[PDB]
Amino acid sequence: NKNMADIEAAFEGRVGVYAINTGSGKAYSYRANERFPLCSSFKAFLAAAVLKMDQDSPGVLLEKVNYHNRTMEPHSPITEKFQSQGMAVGELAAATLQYSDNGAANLLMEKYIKGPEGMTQFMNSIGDTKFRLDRWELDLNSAIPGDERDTSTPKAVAESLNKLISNTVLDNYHQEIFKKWMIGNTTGDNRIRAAVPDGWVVGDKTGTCGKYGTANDHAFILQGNNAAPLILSIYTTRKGEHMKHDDEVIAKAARIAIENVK
Repeated sequence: NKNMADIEAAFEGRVGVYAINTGSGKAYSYRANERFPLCSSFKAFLAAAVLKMDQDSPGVLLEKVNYHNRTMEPHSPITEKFQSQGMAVGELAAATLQYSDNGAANLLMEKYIKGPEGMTQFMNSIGDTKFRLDRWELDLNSAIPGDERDTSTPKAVAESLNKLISNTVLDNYHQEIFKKWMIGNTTGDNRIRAAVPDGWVVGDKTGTCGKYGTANDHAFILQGNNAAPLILSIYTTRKGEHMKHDDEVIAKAARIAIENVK
C-alpha cells in the first residue's frame, strides 16, 4: 500500500480507486467507497441510459433533435458544429461520451432522460445506490469539498460500468454500441489508457471539473482473447479551489490497480 499512499500524499489531495478483474474476481480498493465529484464521467452512463431508451423503443437513436436557437453551453464542440441542421439522438450520445459535449448532455436530459433526476433513476434501476446527479451542466462541476451533490464512489462507478457490459439491462446490440463509443473516447489518452499495455483494448470516460483539482477516469480493459474485462475507476480531488488536477496521478494509480488485479 506504500505506493498509493505516497502518490496521494505528494498529490496533496484525495485519490480513490476501485478495480476488479471480472474473470477472477480479484479486486483492489483505495478509498473505493468514499464520495468524489462525478464531473463529466456521468456522461458515459447518460449515453447508456439513451441506449436503453432505444432498446425499449427501437428507433430512438435515429430521432432528430433540433436546437437551432439554443445558447450553446461552453465545451460543446460537436453540438455547436451541427447546430444548423440538428443531430440524431445517437449522435448526441456519442458526442457527450466521446467529446464530453455539454450541449449534448443537457439536450439529452431535457428531451429524453428527464433531467438529473432521471439520470439518477437510471443508475438506481441498475442497482447503483451511490450515484447522484443533482444539477445540470455546467453547475454540477462546482466540486465543493464535503458537498455530496453530483457525486458517486469509485466502486459504484466500476460496478455500474460492469453491469452495462455484462448482460444486465443492455442487450448485445446496445452493449456493442456502448463499447464502441467508450473505445472511441478521445479525452482519456493521458489517464487510464497511458497505463494500459499495447494491444489491450480500452474504453473509458473521463471527468474534469475544473475546480478543486478534481478529475477522474473509468474504463473497461480487454486483455484479449475474449478474456473477461478488467474494470478500473479512479477519482481525485484537492482542498483548494484553484489547485490543478494531475493526469499523471490518475495514470500512476491505474498502473497500480492493473498490477493488483491482472
